[PDB]
This record gives sequence, structure tokens and C-alpha cells, in this order.
Amino acid sequence: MLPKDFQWGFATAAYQIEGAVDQDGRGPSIWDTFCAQPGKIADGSSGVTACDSYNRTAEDIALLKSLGAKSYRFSISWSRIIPEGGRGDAVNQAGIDHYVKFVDDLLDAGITPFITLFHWDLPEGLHQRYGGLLNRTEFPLDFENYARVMFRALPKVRNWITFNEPLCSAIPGYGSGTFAPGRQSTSEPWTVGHNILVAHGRAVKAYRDDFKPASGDGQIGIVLNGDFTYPWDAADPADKEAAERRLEFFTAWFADPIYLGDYPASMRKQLGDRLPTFTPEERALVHGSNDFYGMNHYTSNYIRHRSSPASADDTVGNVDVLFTNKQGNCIGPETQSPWLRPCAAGFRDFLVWISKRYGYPPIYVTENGTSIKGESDLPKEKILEDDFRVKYYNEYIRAMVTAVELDGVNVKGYFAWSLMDNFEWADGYVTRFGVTYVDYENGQKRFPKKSAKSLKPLFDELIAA
Repeated sequence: MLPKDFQWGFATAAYQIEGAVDQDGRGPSIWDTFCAQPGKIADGSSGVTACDSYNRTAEDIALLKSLGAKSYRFSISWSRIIPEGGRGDAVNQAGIDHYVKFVDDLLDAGITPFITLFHWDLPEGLHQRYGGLLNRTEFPLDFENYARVMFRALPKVRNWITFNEPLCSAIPGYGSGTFAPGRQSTSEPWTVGHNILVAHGRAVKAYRDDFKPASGDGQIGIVLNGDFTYPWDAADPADKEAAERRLEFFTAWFADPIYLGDYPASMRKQLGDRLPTFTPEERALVHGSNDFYGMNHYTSNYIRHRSSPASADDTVGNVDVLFTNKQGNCIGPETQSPWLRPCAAGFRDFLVWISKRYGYPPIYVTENGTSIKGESDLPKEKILEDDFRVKYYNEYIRAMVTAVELDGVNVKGYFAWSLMDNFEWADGYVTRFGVTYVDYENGQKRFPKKSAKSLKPLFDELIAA
């Protein structure tokens, strides 16, 4: 049994699905720029058309009703709202009107919106003007303004997310250079993470002070990813330590400041002066800034300690991240994503880890899902019979249930990533995470896969009353 008010649905992100990249006054994001650069996207694609969801809102809502979703998690493209991005820049009324209409249409359908303000698509103008996410002074001020514009425009919304997966904005974006804006630095990821946390805190303070509804059901929080860890050699205290330290670098990086008031000591030890120090003002903003814990989770790994000190290029916490352990056991089967091996037990375990470290917060699992190896090469009929994905959902959802029932974890909602196949960042369109097939060659036509239909009967069995 899950509580009667448990919310479930599907998730998407604006740049992954919307298309219409220059329609109705939209300014370029750092992702539009990145895709234009050679060798960044595996299939040489971009979000130019994607699923054309910007132009197919009625169809997307009808699909959500068809599948029985209670809620829908999606993001706002900042550059549709303020094309240049800053607090002194012109606001694009057309972009605001689009999202206002969309939210109205969702609520008229009886589906609750869960809205992400920042899903990696920083307006290119802010990146050029002042170094974007790198600027400790300017980025938080412009993010807060953007947040205020959206809070003011969408007063019927009750569920807000500031940032989706800041680790992905920071490490791939400024560490390895694999995601936009494609920079490579031993310091920049830590600078970026800090500015995101401050930006987040400013936005939450603005929400709480000036916009939260009298009805009291308004809530705001950040969304953090994090895959679970198991020691390579469980009998080696060093591997136990290494597995814990890995979680700290992945997730506590963000959640420790938010719940506990500072960065993980292990990060401070390794990173030294490369990791910023909160001022009293910044700590006041960041400490206590989550009304709920937003959780993205996909996989687990075995973690092995290293015999030497960490290098400056290290971002994982000086450990080997592996798919096999000392006994030759394997985490899970291959998917199309080299990093993703299904391991339902790790989902239960991650929920408990968060709960124990952060005082049993209310948790929304804002992303969970899988790709299927070679899915895009399959004939249509075979893509639609996505048994691998059906099983992924069945097992992961049951693991979540175990965490709720036995471990007492306070899970409030669950969102399947994704409602439809979409632009999977540096993978392009080859990697499919959708419960819905999208035939990009034939006008982005949609076809629900087996997994899309499987979630309602599953949740109807679980959700009480």
C-alpha cells in the first residue's frame, strides 16, 4: 500500500522535447550553441525539431490522460521567457503566454503540473555577458528574477523545482566538457555547483516570501541525481568507505548544504580551496531551502578504493566506478546507456540513504526510467513491445514500495522518465527513454509502447482508498 494521495506521472524537459527553437521569440540557450559545434552530439543532431511538443500541447495532454497520469513534470525554457536571460533584459510575452495556456490546459484536464525552472538550458546571452553559471554575483540575481517572473505568471502552480541535476550542469558542463557549454576545468565544476546552490536559495526565499499560496500546498525544491553504491570487496573497510564517499561527491555535494548547512567534509578535504566557502548570507539562503527532496535515480555501481591520492581532475571522490565486484557478480544487464544497468535494490537503498542522512524528508522521485540496447534499430512492432522497460518499471516501483513499507521512507510521488522518446543530450536521438515511441522520420508521430500502459494498473493496485 502507498498513501491515497501518492502522485505518479511522467517527466520531460523543454529542450529534449519542444523543438520550435526560434519560434515565438525564443532566444538561444547554451544547448542550441553546443549542438551547432562539431563532434558534440553523437548522431550530429540537435533539439531543432525534437518531438515538436511546443506545437502539440493538446496531443501531449490527451496522451497523459490516456495513460492515466496524475501529474506531469516538465520544464520551462528560460530563453522563451527572457531571451537574453537577464533581469534588465526584455521579457518575451509570447513565451509566457504559451506556458500560461499550457498550465491552464493541464489543470482543466485534472492533471497536476510539477514545473522545473532550469533544465540545463541557460540562455546563451548570460553565458556571453558574464560567464553564465560561473558568476557568483550575477547568476543568482538573474535566476531569482527569472524565478519571480514564472511565479508571477503561473500562480495556479503548486509544485516547483528550481534546478534539474546540478551535477550534470557542473561536471559534464565545465569538467569533462561533454555537455554544454563544453568547458574543461579542475575548478569550474565546483564554482558552478556553488552558484547553482546560491541561485536555488535565492529563488526559494523569493517563493516563500512573496508567492507561496495562502492555501498552503505550494512547495519548491531542487532535483538531485544519484546512483547507489556497493563496495567492490564488502569485507574491505576501504571499499565501504569508498562507496560512501562516492555518494557524498555525487549527491551530498548538494544535499548537505541544503539540509545540514555545509559541504561534505570529504569534499572539503580533497578539493581544498577549489571548493567555495558559503558566506553567512549564502548559508542563510541555502540551509533549509528544500520543501521536498527531488530525486532522480537510475542505476548502481560497485566502488573500489584507490592506492593513491586524488588528482585535480578527479570529480568522483578518488574511486573506481565499476559494474562487477570482487566475486565476479554484475550489477545488472546492459542498456543503450553505458552508465545504466538496472538494479532495483539500489533504488530502495538510495531512498533509505537519503532518508537517514536528511531526516526522512518528503521525497518526489522526479525521474526514473531506462533505455534498451539497440532499441532504435528495432522494427516498430518490436520497439512497441518494450518488455525490458516494463520489467524495469515493475521492479523499480516494487523496490520503492519496499522502502516505503519497511524502511518508512516518505515517498510522495514518482515520475517515469520519459513520457516519450526525446533528444538525449550528447547521445542525440539514438538513446530512447520513452514509454512512448516517437517516429522522427514520419512527422514525430507518437505510438504508446507496452510500458506506457503498464503503469496505471500497477499504481491502481498500490495506491490506497
